Amino acid sequence: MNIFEMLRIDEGLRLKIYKDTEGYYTIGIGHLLTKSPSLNAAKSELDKAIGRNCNGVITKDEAEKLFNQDVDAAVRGILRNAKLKPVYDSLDAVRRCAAINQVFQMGETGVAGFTNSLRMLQQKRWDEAAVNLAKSRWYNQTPNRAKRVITTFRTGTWDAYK
Ligand SMILES: N#CCNc1ccccc1
Repeated sequence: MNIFEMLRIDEGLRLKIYKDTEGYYTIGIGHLLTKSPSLNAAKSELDKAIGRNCNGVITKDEAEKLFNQDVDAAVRGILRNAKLKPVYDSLDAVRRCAAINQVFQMGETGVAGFTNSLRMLQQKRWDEAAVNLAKSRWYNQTPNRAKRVITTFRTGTWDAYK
């Protein structure tokens, strides 16, 4: 297991434009296209991202290319964030994957506001952090995925990803 395999499990792979859990146009391995309700706007974003006229469909290679860009950008963002970086750097590699996963799903701003969870994680108070992480819209809206990510934070193992 690694961050790519983990997010591939949590996000799936779809080659045609679909709506994510929040109802937003998305493609590939959880690549958000736009929050606009206009499918044409999503198609425009897709074509811009891939560099050709896709008419709403991409290849597996293209999906994987976006995925690599998205994972890379998620990490680089964490490292640029004054609140997230010290916590991320305090973690072991497995828990770092859980951090990347959450930012990939939620975006960096939302996570940066998890002030109490962040403090507990930096303190390595793992059970307490796990309890705090679940007191969230995140957990309530996507509980099965959040449970996997939280178990990863709690244990520093890949047990939740079989
Ligand atoms: N809070 C929380 C868990 N997620 C996270 C995300 C980025 C850095 C450190 C932790």
